[PDB]
Amino acid sequence: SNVVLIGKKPVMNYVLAALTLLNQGVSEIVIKARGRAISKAVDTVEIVRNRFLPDKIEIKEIRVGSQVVTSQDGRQSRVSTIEIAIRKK
Amino acid sequence: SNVVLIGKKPVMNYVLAALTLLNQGVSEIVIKARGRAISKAVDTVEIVRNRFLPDKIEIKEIRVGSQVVTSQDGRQSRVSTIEIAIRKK
Repeated sequence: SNVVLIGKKPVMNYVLAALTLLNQGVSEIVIKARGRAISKAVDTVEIVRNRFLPDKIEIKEIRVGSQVVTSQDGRQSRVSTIEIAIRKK
Repeated sequence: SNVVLIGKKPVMNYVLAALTLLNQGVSEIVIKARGRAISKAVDTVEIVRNRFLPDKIEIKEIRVGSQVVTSQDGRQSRVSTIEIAIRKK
């Protein structure tokens, strides 16, 4: 895969999922998140490139967007999204 | 100035601050935010470029980072940051 979707789980979960990938051959991953989890998506990247692989990781690209979603009622609503692709420097 | 710092105020405040700038000669602004407000910084940009100036605005650049801050105790702590620069297409 190589995609880490930020969910409702505590940050450490994702920085671990993230490190596991990298420190395992994978040279590039993509942190994806939407809604309020967007905050956590950046937190995940900073923690990764900061207290775990400082100087060995670079942000290759960052995309922000909106995605229409269908709620339980069947009603449409949109949420913001972020995509942070990073790779071993 | 041309910088819109996302604070604790409701989104509309910032999308208005943002539109006011643009729809007023300013062709490029920078949405800055840190911490949990990062979510709202994207929400602000999407709402702006979506239900207000669709097709007339483009993301010129997005930077994510960390910033060490000094708390009340005088203790140091860092928070994630985001910088979304956008300009009239």
